[PDB]
Amino acid sequence: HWGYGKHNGPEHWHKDFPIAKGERQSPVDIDTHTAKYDPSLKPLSVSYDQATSLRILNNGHAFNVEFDDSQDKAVLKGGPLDGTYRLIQFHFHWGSLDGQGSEHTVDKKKYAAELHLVHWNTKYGDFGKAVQQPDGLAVLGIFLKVGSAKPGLQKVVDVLDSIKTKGKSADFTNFDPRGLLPESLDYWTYPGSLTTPPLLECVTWIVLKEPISVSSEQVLKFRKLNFNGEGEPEELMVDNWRPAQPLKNRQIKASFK
Ligand SMILES: O=C(O)Cc1cccc([N+](=O)[O-])c1
Ligand code: NI
Ligand code: NI
Repeated sequence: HWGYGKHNGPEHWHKDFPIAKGERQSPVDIDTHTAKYDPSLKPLSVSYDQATSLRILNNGHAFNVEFDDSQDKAVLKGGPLDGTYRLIQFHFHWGSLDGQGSEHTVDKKKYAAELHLVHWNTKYGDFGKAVQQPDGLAVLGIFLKVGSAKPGLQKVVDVLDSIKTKGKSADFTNFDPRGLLPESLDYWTYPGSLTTPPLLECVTWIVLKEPISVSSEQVLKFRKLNFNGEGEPEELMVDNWRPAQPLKNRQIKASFK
């Protein structure tokens, strides 16, 4: 019974999942001065025109916006990737305060939140099989800073009161994830892992350099969510970020100079 507390948080996970101390764990600090610009990198193709959102779920550690991944409707290709990656869900990680919440850091800077768009490699046929492979997933990571409102986020924010507690879901159709992307697709990339148990080392991370801006009011609404189930004592869903892990023998590549 893992979580983010003193007694069951990141620092304990290794007892259940020894891979926590592995060679390609995420997140990491992105040292912008040491990331090397890579000309091998093919351009990033995000093709979200046909995306079909289905549902939003409070899974007890975050909320997930789920997509129909039964066809190539919302796909990521190019960049560091070989082949086609289908969108399955997005989620966020966030803090109790505006000064923390992101998982990746940039020259040690923590953002207020981080958006993760999770995609699986179609050559493996389904998500469950893909997470067993070193190239199974591609996660597009976007930092959130507090400032102006993000209009394309509001639809997510307003349904959160209907999924307050663990296990609640709501229909969430017709949501366009393009409205959560910054202007530029410049990125850093490196090989890593999921950042919750089971911590599988199956992710090619693609972290965008340009943050999106959300309002204070928008982030506040994330912090009203609950880790607990209905009828259990209230524990606010905040600080659901794993801290930076050792880079070990990895290189972070930049798509830009
Ligand atoms: O890395 C995370 O935010 C945790 C996580 C946990 C389980 C599945 C996930 N996913 O990528 O569908 C992500
Ligand atoms: Ni458990
Ligand atoms: Ni994540």
